[PDB]
Amino acid sequence: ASTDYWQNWTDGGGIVNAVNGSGGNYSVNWSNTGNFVVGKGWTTGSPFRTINYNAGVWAPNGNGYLTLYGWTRSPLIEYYVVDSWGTYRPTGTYKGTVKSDGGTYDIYTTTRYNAPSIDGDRTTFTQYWSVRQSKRPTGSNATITFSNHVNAWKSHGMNLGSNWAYQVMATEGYQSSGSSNVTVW
Repeated sequence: ASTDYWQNWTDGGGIVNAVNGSGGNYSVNWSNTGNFVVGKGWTTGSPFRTINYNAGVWAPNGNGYLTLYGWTRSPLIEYYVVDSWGTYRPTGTYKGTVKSDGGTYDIYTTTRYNAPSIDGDRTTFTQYWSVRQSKRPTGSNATITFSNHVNAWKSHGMNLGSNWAYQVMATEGYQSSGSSNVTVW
């Protein structure tokens, strides 16, 4: 599928050189950062979307995530399907596991409180996570069948909102440097 959304946000720390390339492709080179999130995808997310990607380069030096990323409202939820990472594998309140797309993922929730979100500088919300149990191979075509995550989350009582914001295949980092190159469809 064609992508129609470009995500490029930083808290102002370090230097993030995020380039919105042709088609579904983008690249990121970053250094000495705070927190930042970059990615390509869709303006309106869906719990039925299959996200395809090929990360030709996935070279975090320190803490970075290669992850599906998006939000809902009603209620406000930030969510992740983390396929790979750098030195830090994200975890939180442990819920259970789900199998999808040849991997096994642990399911977590975490709470942000007086934190920045799509709703403002100081807001409260839950984050929903699927985090692969081992770093996914990169450089070949990969699929995230998002519905399998949505359904597993629902079984553990984690309900997404009915108002869908953007939905992207993202590079996130925190206090790190690195590079990535990812094509999304």
